Amino acid sequence: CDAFVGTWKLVSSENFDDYMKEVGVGFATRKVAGMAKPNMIISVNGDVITIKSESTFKNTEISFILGQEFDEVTADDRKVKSTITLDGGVLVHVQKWDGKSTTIKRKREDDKLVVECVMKGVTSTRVYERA
Ligand SMILES: Cc1c(Cl)cccc1OCc1cc(=O)n2nc(-c3ccccc3)nc2[nH]1
Repeated sequence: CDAFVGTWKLVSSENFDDYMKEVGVGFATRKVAGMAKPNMIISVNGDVITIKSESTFKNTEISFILGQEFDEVTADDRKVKSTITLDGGVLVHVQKWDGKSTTIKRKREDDKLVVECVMKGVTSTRVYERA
């Protein structure tokens, strides 16, 4: 995961409100979450990867081993079963809850870390650069 490790700042967002709607996030949480622009930190220690926020909305921190399911409480307070794998150089994060599923892909492209959040047919793209 070397090219992912670091501190990343949000530079652009498209369709994130629509993504959150499709996920089922309520109005007030969408408004506050949509404004929040924390930097996102990826660190690695051995086989354990950590993804952490620093948010004005809600701080989060997940630690995991690739391929191994874990419990995650998302920023919008869903309790999900998550699995994150590294597929062709892309981190692929699947969240399962209440019979539903969403996938978040994170990939390096040029000097960007591009996050693609997909819920059914809705995709949001959020672009980060090194802080
Ligand atoms: C905030 C939120 C709500 Cl309320 C609801 C559903 C999904 C959400 O976030 C999903 C989501 C949005 C986003 O901007 N990022 N940025 C990263 C990222 C960027 C660089 C390095 C590591 C991780 N991961 C995500 N995941």
